[PDB]
Amino acid sequence: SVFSERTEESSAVQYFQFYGYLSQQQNMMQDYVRTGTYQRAILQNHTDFKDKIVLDVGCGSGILSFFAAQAGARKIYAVEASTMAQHAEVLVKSNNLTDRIVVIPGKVEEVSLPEQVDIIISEPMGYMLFNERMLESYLHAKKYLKPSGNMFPTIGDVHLAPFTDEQLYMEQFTKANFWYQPSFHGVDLSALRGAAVDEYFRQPVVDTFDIRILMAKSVKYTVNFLEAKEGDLHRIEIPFKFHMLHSGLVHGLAFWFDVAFIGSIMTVWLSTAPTEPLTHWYQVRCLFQSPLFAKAGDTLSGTCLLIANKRQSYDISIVAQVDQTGSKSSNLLDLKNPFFR
Amino acid sequence: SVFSERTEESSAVQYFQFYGYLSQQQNMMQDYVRTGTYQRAILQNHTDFKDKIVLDVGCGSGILSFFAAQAGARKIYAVEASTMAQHAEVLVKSNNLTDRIVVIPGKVEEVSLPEQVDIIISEPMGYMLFNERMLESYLHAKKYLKPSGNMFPTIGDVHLAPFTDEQLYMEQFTKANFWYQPSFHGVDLSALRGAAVDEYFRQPVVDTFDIRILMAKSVKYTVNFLEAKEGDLHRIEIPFKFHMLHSGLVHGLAFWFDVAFIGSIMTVWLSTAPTEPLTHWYQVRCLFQSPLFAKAGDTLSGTCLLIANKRQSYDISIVAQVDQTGSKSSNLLDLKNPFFRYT
Amino acid sequence: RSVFSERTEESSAVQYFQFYGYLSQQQNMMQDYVRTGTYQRAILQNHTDFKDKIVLDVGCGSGILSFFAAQAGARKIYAVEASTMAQHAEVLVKSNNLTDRIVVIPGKVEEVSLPEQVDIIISEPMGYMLFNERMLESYLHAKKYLKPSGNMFPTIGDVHLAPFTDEQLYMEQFTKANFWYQPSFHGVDLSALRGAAVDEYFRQPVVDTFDIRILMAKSVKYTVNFLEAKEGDLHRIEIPFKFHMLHSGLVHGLAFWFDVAFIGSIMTVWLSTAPTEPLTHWYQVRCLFQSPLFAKAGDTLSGTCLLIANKRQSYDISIVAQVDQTGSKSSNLLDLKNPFFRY
Amino acid sequence: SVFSERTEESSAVQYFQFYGYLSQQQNMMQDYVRTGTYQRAILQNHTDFKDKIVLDVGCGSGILSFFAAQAGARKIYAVEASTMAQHAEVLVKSNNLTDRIVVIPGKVEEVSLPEQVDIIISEPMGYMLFNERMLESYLHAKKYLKPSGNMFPTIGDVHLAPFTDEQLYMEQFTKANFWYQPSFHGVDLSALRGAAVDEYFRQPVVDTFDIRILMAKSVKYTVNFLEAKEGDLHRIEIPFKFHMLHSGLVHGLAFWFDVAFIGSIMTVWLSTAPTEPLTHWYQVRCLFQSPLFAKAGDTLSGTCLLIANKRQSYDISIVAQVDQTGSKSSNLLDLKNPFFRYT
Ligand SMILES: Nc1ncnc2c1ncn2[C@@H]1O[C@H](CSCC[C@H](N)C(=O)O)[C@@H](O)[C@H]1O
Ligand SMILES: Nc1ncnc2c1ncn2[C@@H]1O[C@H](CSCC[C@H](N)C(=O)O)[C@@H](O)[C@H]1O
Ligand SMILES: Nc1ncnc2c1ncn2[C@@H]1O[C@H](CSCC[C@H](N)C(=O)O)[C@@H](O)[C@H]1O
Ligand SMILES: Nc1ncnc2c1ncn2[C@@H]1O[C@H](CSCC[C@H](N)C(=O)O)[C@@H](O)[C@H]1O
Repeated sequence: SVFSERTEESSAVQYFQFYGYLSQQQNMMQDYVRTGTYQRAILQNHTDFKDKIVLDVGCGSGILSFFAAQAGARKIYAVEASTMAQHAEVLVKSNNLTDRIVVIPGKVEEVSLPEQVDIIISEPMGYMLFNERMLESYLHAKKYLKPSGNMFPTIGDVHLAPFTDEQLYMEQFTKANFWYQPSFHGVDLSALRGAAVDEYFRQPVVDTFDIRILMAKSVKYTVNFLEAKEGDLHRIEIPFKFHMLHSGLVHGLAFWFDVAFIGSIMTVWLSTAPTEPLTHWYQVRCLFQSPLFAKAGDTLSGTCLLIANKRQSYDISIVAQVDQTGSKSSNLLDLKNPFFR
Repeated sequence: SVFSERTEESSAVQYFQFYGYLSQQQNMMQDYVRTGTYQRAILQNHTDFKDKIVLDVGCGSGILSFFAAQAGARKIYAVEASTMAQHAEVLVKSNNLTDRIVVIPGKVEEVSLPEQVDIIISEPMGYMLFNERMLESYLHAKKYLKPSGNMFPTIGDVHLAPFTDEQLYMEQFTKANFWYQPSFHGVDLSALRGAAVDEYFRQPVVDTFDIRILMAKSVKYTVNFLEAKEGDLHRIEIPFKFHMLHSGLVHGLAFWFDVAFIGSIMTVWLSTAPTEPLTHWYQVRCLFQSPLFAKAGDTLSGTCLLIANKRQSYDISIVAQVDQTGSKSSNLLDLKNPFFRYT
Repeated sequence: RSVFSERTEESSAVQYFQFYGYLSQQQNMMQDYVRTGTYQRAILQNHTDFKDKIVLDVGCGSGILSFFAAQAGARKIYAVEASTMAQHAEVLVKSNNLTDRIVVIPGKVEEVSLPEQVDIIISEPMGYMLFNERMLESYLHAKKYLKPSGNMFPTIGDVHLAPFTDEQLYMEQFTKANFWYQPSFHGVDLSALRGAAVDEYFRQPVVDTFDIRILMAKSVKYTVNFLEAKEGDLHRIEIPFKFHMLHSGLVHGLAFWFDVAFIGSIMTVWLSTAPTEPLTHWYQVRCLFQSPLFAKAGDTLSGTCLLIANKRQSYDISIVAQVDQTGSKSSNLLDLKNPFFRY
Repeated sequence: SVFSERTEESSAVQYFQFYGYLSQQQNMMQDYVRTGTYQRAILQNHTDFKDKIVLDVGCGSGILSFFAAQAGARKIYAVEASTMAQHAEVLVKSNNLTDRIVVIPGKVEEVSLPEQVDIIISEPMGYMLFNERMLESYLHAKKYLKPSGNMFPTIGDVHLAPFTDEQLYMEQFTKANFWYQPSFHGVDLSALRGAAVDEYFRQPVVDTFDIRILMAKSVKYTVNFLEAKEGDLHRIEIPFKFHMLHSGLVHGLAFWFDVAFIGSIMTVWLSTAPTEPLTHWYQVRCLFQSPLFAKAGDTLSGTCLLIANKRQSYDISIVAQVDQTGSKSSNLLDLKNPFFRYT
């Protein structure tokens, strides 16, 4: 199947075991911004659901399917590959919605649906939008979408911006500096200092921060889920040109994302921006091993290259240069292994 | 191999990926109690190493092998199955010990070692001593040990003691009761509350605690690594009879462990007890489904049965009863997926 | 031919005596009230050691100590000064009507001819970490003019050293060096010099003061007796130390200060630059390890601080320190002539 | 050599020791205005470098030579007399430019270059442009310049303007009046007050200031590096006639400088004016011993005479008079020892 061909079994085992825990489903459900904004997107656009056929990709507890049922959907196919599928069925029955929500256990790349659907709903967003590679499952599911059918969410915007944060940089460098020791219990570790810096700086930093650390207006990269093919997400090239608003050290790039539910009645946005209330996605920062100095008015140009890997994540390459000085940084990050700060 | 036969590949992949991180090796190395005590055990028993042949099972960074070298070992075979083996090789070279330390990449169950050794060293201990099932690799390695040989550590003691912790017990329900509401954004979640409770109780709790929650002297189960066969660790039956020192509600069993290095000069102990400075192993607590009331002077008797599984861990079966009242409780827990509660 | 020129590069000496030829630098020392007031107290409280005696003031600067000796009743004071300040001292002697008692002799004390032997030598020859500037050798050299029965003011000098923890200072210095880790400074890869940069920054002793709570063990004391010592004794100063750690943590280096004692006939007067005492223009001095050492309370930190005199009127400092229980060792080289004034 | 003949060894030793520190090179490199403007001048005039032969006089770290290489230079001879030369060589190798950059250790007055060059680059500017006398080394290097050749920078403009700053002027006496006391620890210091005043006024003041303290449009003195000979810088006579824009007391002259890189594509300016972002050169102020009252519309005429000395600096003589009143003041300053006032 498309899923198995792009995924190491070890990764998939761990992945679906994770989502098989009620505590993890609870953790997502209790993100009120997320869950509440999905409910608002679906109910405020009830006409996009009324008497329609719906596909919920990765239904987990079933919560989004219940929202579709509230909005008047005729039939909702709720596809879920983890053992959580059986718990969703328990809820469908206990909520007397067996006539409207049909749980389909399995991977959306592998199951058979009885009919085409009018609209697909999902919450496939990971850290930095793309982690977990579930957007590919979401896009894959369009094989079941009627022509002119809709996608909720409809588009995704990734935002990137340069930041200054000496404390974070030193925090990571300090951890790496353990391997600088020439006599740890009598052992010279220093030959590994380079490998250690590489490893620590390969970790994207997941937390939030004060917006005043951003040194330029963000650059936007948009994925249109109505138009995109899953293949489009195997190699994501994001060029950027920042006009520096402040002088200082650029320690790296900060990432966040918005998704929009573009319904018939209104467009509803779910944002993970640092200007907005915190979600369980927080924000993500990719550190440079060495910061770049820029003055206000300079331009910081480069590319963020995301290569999907078989562990359901991405290999991140960031290259950035201050155009006026040729000061350049290149970095490699492993999105699967973030530092939760 | 013996390893592959007892381990699901997925588990092994994740396991050795974990130890391939310098950050995880560092985490262990910076546990000063652990690393310092190993060093002390090896150096203070230098006559057990001087001019000897040594096997380091799962050498990681190589640190214990460097200690064996500090103690004068003639030759050290350092076996390591994760990619960390290449970093250990770098350190052996940079510390000018290529004549003394040989890194062997691979599983100790699978590699070829050329000769028998005088002593095996290893740090194979997991949570509750047995988690990760690496003690079996350690014992397996005795195929390379001379009959007169030694094991460092030489013995391992797992300690169990009953505890009272009302807040810990109540917490499970507080979390599970998320599901006990009729209209979460319009949805009745209550049908899943029992399943949520069950899930939380299946998780051993990793953190530390005030020793004043302990209600009796611990019961000790000793593995003698010189005498034990790896097969001895597939099923570990730990009967216990606690002589209650305090009256109250027993909410479960607390676990910790000690290991001893029994050398020619002295015995050195490494302890993860809650009476000792904290280590990266913390301690482990397993809840009963229902607390048991016990009076000071009562006896709390039963069994903790640890059944090895192919996820490099154990299923923990606990049965306990107050002998004087006949009140009984049990739990079955999954050690592979503990709840890390520590703050 | 002179002892001074034989041990001193001309460049260093020119700069050195130019520095002290400035009235502003003399003013700076004079306005150190602890220093100047304590010298005055030492001399006046021991006036019977000066009354009707012959005095040599080694490096008189403005003449201030010679004026104190005159206040204490000295019969004749030879005030030797090699910088152009000698001419300003002469002006003050005349304007204070002390021409019959204070005789300024311009030149280096190693090179001038004095008319008679003296009863007592006074000087302020102490530099940073006591020994910087190597003026203590000039002070000791001057003993060729001292009567067998003679005294030295100050009489002894105590150097104190203690381990300290200060993550912020360490990080502050490393941050400066990290400039040289850049792979693309305006397009230029600087990183090949990162090692040289770290060495250079960490070679700088840090002159400032600090909270005594950063100290992790009781100080070790090294005493120089100026009555007994010979010049040659200061070419190589070896200070062994063994610290009993009172606190657990990272040792980022050794902190240094010094006391001198004026051992007079009436009383002993102490001038201290300790961090427990009011600040002086000597502040205190800290020598960083390039890599900190972890120690727990009860551990011992042992090693040697070796000072090798150099021709730039200072010392090459080698500090080697080891945590005895673990063999964790740090070795560092500092250039005392060029400290980082952080205050 | 020309260098040794004009420089006291003592000065030269200290001077090249200073530039041998990576931290000092770093200090200059991190002056973004300076470094960035050099890079811009070189890169925006790439046709002056593309496939050309270049001489870098005093390359330090090598940074300007790397800029010349970025601009496409065929060959760059990078001359450096301090031990920094060894580090520059490390950078040339690590940046894979050994085929294009040749580091030549030594003084430019003493080394041999294998061929003539098309363009000379340097950053030889000191305080008030001329301090350090490195401009003479820059001009000396033209012995290697082709008749076709260019100089980057091409011209240097020193600007001078009268300023009012009552607080700066009064500060000198506040400091000097330390000596105006009859009993400093019993000593009458007053006889040295005049010498102290003289000493403070002999120091040019390095810092920055509000442009509103300037009382007239600056007068400019231009050195054309294409045309000037070394000898032209031994005696620099700068006549001035200021037309006062503001009425008030003139406390002295403020100095700054600009350099221009006059390339084939464009002229690029590097300015240290008080109207521009600050550089590590700040600005320099020389006080008059006595301020001069001038009315708006009055003229302040005189001369600033800079006499080179063998300490790689200048003796500054300033004489000024208000033409309408005949009120006159002067000062003699020592540029080698400025007072760094900036905070
Ligand atoms: N290819 C795939 N096919 C089916 N389910 C998948 C899948 N990839 C991920 N999933 C499931 O998708 C869910 C993502 S978490 C979102 C859960 C729920 N829709 C909510 O919004 O609360 C998980 O339960 C995961 O097991
Ligand atoms: N069967 C096996 N064969 C070889 N190495 C193994 C193994 N089981 C576990 N390991 C390795 O054993 C190590 C356990 S962690 C101990 C590391 C190091 N000896 C120290 O004391 O710091 C890990 O690096 C793990 O990869
Ligand atoms: N070898 C030497 N011979 C003579 N003077 C020397 C000397 N070495 C140092 N000096 C002088 O000693 C002085 C040290 S500073 C102390 C000055 C003064 N005695 C006071 O206590 O305030 C300086 O003026 C310095 O020039
Ligand atoms: N006569 C001379 N010959 C060679 N190098 C000299 C010199 N006079 C000064 N220098 C060197 O010139 C440098 C001046 S500082 C400028 C350094 C570098 N070009 C930069 O722009 O960053 C110092 O390193 C100093 O040692």
